[PDB]
Amino acid sequence: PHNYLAVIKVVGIGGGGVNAVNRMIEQGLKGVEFIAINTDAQALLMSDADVKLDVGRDSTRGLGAGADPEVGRKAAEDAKDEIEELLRGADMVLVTAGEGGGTGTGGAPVVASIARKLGALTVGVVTRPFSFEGKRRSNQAENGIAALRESCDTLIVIPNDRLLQMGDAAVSLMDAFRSADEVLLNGVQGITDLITTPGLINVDFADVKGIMSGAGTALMGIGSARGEGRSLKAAEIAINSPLLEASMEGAQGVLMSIAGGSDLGLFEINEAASLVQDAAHPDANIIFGTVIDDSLGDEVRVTVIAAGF
Ligand SMILES: Nc1nc2c(ncn2[C@@H]2O[C@H](COP(=O)(O)OP(=O)(O)OP(=O)(O)O)[C@@H](O)[C@H]2O)c(=O)[nH]1
Repeated sequence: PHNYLAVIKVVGIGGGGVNAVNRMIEQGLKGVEFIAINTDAQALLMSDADVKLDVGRDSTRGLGAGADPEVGRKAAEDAKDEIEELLRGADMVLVTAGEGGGTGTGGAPVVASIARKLGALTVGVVTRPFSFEGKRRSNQAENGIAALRESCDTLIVIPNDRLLQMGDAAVSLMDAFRSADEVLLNGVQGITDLITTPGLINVDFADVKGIMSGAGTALMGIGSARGEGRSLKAAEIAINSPLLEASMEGAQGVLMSIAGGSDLGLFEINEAASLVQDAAHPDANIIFGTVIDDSLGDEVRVTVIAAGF
């Protein structure tokens, strides 16, 4: 095998998607070309993405979609040519969005469908809305997730409800949607940083493509720790993450990443790798990799993507 660089693109769509891509920029996600997409023209113009694109100006005059998914879709199908060339020749496209709105919910299945005809491995990373946003938002989101899982290879759904504790005690509204911005970041960063920033144990691109092709919907767990025993306290928190909905024991596909400085020893790596093979189904397919980040200092971060129940 000669050397090969995987070209990876991360497209946020809708306000929620673009706000999260903004958080990826600020925290320095790399190896990836960012792409913001919205109908709100005002919201696009402070996206810090390398590529922006408004959809169906005639349809909206640049106002949004008014919480109506079926026009959020039509705006994207009539930018299909602009999208298909923004993504020409990618090996992996990740679609981010908060689900429940109009453009994200409606547009995301279209982006993902385009990336999958282009032969790219297409992974969706989305949130379920908070319960306090009403039932119409929850119904519309559940219709977008159904639409999108049929246009993806893997769809990671994150329940915002379980961020609320697992967060702070006295959270605020602004804080809550900030938390959801970092979770989406943890979702795509958990995946891409295996390809683009491998550590001691490096997974190739085609191992990721193997477990994640046709995987259906998936969930995620995160955890972090410092000190001695850091690697398996973090891996413990990841297996028991509210975000994972205790779905670990019965998952047939699992992609795990452990992130740490170059100070990360083989022994730490091995105990965390063992604790997740133990907590997984015995017939489960597990692919696992180390990630190098000298900026976390003492902290170790574990991330678990579980698919196919
Ligand atoms: N991660 C993240 N999610 C958000 C944010 N704001 C809202 N959301 C979630 O995303 C869902 C809908 O996404 P929005 O961006 O608000 O709606 P949209 O996709 O832009 O569609 P429009 O309503 O037509 O603008 C909401 O129900 C929230 O649960 C945010 O700032 N960050």
